Amino acid sequence: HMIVLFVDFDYFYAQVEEVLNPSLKGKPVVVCVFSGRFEDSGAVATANYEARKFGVKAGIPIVEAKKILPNAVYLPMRKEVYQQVSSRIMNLLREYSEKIEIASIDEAYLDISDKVRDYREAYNLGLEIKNKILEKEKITVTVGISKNKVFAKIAADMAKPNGIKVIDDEEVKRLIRELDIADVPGIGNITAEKLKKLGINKLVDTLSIEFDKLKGMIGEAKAKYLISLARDEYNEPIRTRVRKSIGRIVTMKRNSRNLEEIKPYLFRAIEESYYKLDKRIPKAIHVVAVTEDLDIVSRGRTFPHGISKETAYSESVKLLQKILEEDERKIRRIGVRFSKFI
DNA sequence: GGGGGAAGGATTC
DNA sequence: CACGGAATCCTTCCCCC
Ligand SMILES: Nc1nc2c(ncn2[C@H]2C[C@@H](O)[C@@H](COP(=O)(O)OP(=O)(O)OP(=O)(O)O)O2)c(=O)[nH]1
Ligand SMILES: [Ca+2]
Ligand SMILES: [Ca+2]
Ligand SMILES: [Ca+2]
Repeated sequence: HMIVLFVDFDYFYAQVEEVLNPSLKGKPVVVCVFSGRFEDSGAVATANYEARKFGVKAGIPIVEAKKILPNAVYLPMRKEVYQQVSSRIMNLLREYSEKIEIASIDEAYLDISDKVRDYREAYNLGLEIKNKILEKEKITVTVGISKNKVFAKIAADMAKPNGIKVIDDEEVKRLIRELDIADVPGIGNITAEKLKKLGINKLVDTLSIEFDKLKGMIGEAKAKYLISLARDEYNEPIRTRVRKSIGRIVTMKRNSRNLEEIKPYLFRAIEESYYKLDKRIPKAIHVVAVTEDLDIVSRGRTFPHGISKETAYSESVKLLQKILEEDERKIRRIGVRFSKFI
C-alpha cells in the first residue's frame, strides 16, 4: 500500500552557483575540481544543462571541457556551500514526513503513505513540494513518485530536469518488462556488462535464470535485489541513515614514491578530515591512495579505542609506508578515511 | 559447519 | 587527459566454538 516520493535537485552544484550568482542563468556553467598539477588540470564535478547538451558532463577532464565550450563559465567546486544549501532544503522536506531517507547530497526519499491517499494527491503533494522549494531556496527539483524507492527513483530519472512523474502500479508492470536493466539504480557499467553476457537486458529476464548462476556473476545481494524487483515484491523501508565515515583525498602536484614528498599531502588530508569529524571520535583509519594508473589501493587499522590526531598522524605514515612497500607503482592521489565512530 | 570481525578490493551514484 | 565523498557488498583470512 506504500507510496514513495523521491526528490532530486537539478544539476545541483551548477544550480547552486547560479542561485548564488543569478547572472549565470542561461549561460553554460561548469563546476570543476582543479587538481593544480598543471593549468586547468582536473575534472568536471557537474555542469548545468546549457553545457550538458553539448557533451560537457561530470567526469571529463576540464581540458576536454574547454575544447568543447571554450567560452563557458568555469567555476571551482565549493562543497561546503552546496552542502549547507542541501541541508536547509532537506530540513524543509521533513515538514512533509518524518520518514525521510537522505540518500545523498541532493536526493531524499519521503514515505508519504500517511499524508496522502492516492497518486492524485501524491502528484499534488509533489507540486506543493517542488514549488515550495523554489519559493524558499530558489531551487528546481525533479520529483519521482511510485510504490517503492527504486521505482520512485526511476520516475524522477525519466522526468528530469524540473519534472514530476508518477509510475503507478499499472506502469510498474510494464517497466519490469520494457525498462532497460542498465537504467535500474545499482546497475552501473560493470554490472550492466555482466548481465548482458547472461542475456539479461530487462528486469523480467532475471526471473528466467537459475538464481545460483545469477549470484555467481553479480553476487548474492544484487541477485536478490534484481529478483525482488522483477517479481514486484521489492518493498524496503525508509531509514534516516547516519554518517559512518569521514575523509578526504587530494591530488599531488606530481606522482611519487617518496615518503617525504607525499607526507604534506597526507597530513593536509588528515587535518581537513579532523576538522570535519567535529566531536566524533573514530576507532578506525584508512590511508587511501590512487596509483598513477588510476588503480585504488588502501591500508587500514582498527584500534580498540578512539584515534587522537597525533596517533592519526603517526599511523597514517605507517600505513602509507605499507602501501609503497607492497606496491611498486607511483602514487597520484593520497588521502585518509575515518570510520567506526564511538 | 559457521558466527563475526577485520582488511583489501569492487562497484555505484 | 581523468576530482572527489561515502555507502554497500564481495572475498580471503583469522580466531574458535
Ligand atoms: N566531484 C564530483 N561530484 C559529483 C560527481 N557526480 C555527481 N556529483 C555531484 C554534483 C551534483 O550534480 C550532485 C548530483 O549529481 P547527479 O548526477 O545526481 O545530478 P546533477 O545534479 O549533477 O544533474 P541532474 O539534475 O541529476 O541531471 O552531486 C562527480 O563525478 N564528481
Ligand atoms: Ca541525484
Ligand atoms: Ca540531481
Ligand atoms: Ca546506469
